[PDB]
Amino acid sequence: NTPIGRDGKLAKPRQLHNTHWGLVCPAETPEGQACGLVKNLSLLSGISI
DNA sequence: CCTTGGCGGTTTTTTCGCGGGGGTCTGCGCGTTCGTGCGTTTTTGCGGTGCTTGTGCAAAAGAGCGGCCTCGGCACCGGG
Repeated sequence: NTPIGRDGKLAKPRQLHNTHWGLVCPAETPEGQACGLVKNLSLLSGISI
């Protein structure tokens, strides 16, 4: 989740960026208010410990 | 120093003695009944507590006020 909220929204945070390749799913995102702000990890991604 | 006990002599009189007479009352003994001890069983006044009680500690946009800027024009002051 990206905690940018609804107030002061902008299109740039919601967009699918080039650097998202391989780390988050390009297709899976909710509809409506949270579109683009909620992301799903790709199927081979990890988080450093 | 002056008096109030003491020591003596004498008289008073009842203490006390022996004797008597009487009756009271204390003690023995019998009969008993009721009074208290002894018992298993029980209570009121009180110690400790329950629970009822309550009071305390994030964009964008326009608008507005604000302070300041500038300026002109006036008025007090000057030259002459």
